Amino acid sequence: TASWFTALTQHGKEDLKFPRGQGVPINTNSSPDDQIGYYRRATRRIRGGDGKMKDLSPRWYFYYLGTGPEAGLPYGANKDGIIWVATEGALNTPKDHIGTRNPANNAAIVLQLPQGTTLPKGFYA
Amino acid sequence: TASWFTALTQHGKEDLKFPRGQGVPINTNSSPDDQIGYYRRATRRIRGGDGKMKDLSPRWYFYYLGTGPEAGLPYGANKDGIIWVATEGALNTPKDHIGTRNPANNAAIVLQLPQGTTLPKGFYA
Amino acid sequence: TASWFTALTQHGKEDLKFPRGQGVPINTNSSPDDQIGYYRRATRRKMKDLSPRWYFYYLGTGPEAGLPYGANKDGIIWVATEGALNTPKDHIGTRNPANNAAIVLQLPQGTTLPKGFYA
Amino acid sequence: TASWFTALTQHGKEDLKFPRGQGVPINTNSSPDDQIGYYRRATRRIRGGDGKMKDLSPRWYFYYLGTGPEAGLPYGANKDGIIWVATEGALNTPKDHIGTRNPANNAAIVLQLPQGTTLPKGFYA
Ligand SMILES: [Zn+2]
Ligand SMILES: [Zn+2]
Ligand SMILES: [Zn+2]
Ligand SMILES: [Zn+2]
Repeated sequence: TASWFTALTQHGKEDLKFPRGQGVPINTNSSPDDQIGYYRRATRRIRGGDGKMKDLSPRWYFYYLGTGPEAGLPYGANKDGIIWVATEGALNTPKDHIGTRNPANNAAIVLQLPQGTTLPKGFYA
Repeated sequence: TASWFTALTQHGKEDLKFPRGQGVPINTNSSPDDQIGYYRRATRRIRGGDGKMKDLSPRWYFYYLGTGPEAGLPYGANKDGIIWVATEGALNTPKDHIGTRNPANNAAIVLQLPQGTTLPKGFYA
Repeated sequence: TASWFTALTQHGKEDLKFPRGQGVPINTNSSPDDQIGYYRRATRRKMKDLSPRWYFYYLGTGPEAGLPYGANKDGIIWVATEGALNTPKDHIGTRNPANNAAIVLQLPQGTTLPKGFYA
Repeated sequence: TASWFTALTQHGKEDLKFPRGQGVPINTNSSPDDQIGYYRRATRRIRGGDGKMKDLSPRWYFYYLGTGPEAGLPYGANKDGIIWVATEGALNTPKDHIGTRNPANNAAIVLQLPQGTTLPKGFYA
């Protein structure tokens, strides 16, 4: 139960957003029907080298529709820390056949977006 | 016992098939002699969104000749859920020196095929 | 919790130093605002006096998290890229060796290094 | 305690060898003086799922002169499973300052040789 992909890191103050049709990570081993899901914000509060509590940049992880922590949400569900992406031609059906990644069995895929798609403002990898 | 590579997912009703000479996954850590093996079908059943049991898209896993669940099958042996692939120059000898992957020690390699490889409808790489 | 980057090794007698605008390690997971910090000298030891290693920390992180940019102190040198903000980089912090590997320290093509430094 | 670099895998029958001046892995964070060491053969015998013993391909790991399992050997020491490499200008002095890698702290560097250099016969990565 992990994302198939590495995270997008939020350095800026804006939540992640993509224009309609953009933001689905490249996965050559998946069908055009599969190209739909959400990014989920994950936050960390950690102790620094000075021994004080610190807020790390929020990280956003991609999950295919009907997988991951919000497997039960339908496409477009309005919820804080959840944003939706879909490529033209994707089917609005759960991607049970893809599921989530077992870190014991598989490494994360480095998240890459199609040439032309730019990371939204304040996002780095 | 695991495949060195991630699966090819069967999205359509066509079984995995390659023309003679095609379908061996790219692996820079292998000789021309080594480019031969089989794909093995794995199917799984889960409870769907309706709460009814359903068959997920079959997955096909590549094993080098003389390794994996069918290590004892000779090249070309007719068995359901087994298909054979070999690159030009590959030797019909067991690939003991490559063996199979231990998930505890190694992550799967992302299965890649040469650009232009013929795949049945509903297969992507 | 360690440096995000591998060390610059001092092979010569010259301490690490960079002209203003140079010396911040390349990190694609950082904004132009973030391109500021210090290198800290670490030295190790029949009896051994091994080449000093200099480790990069973002401003307001690591062993000298409490020092302001430009503080004059032995074994600490300061670097900043054009456009960097003089604010602590708490959001980046330091690396947990248990969770993350060090990034190989790389400098932009053309960066000036003292004699006995290589990157 | 590990090699700084990933292994070269011996698929062929020949031991590793490089022409004089070649075979030192690229390491931009080291001096011209540092460009000298040995590769050391490591072998693995494992029992397969068929209950048969399998000799996995020998792996050759690079260590800087005066580091690693043969830290005590001088440059050119004649010993089975040890082969020597040095770049023009390297100094015949122990590289104590480099030492070996702690896998807990650092990932292996992918072993790279200068563009154009081919791996010796029977070696793959
Ligand atoms: Zn930042
Ligand atoms: Zn799919
Ligand atoms: Zn081989
Ligand atoms: Zn050195």
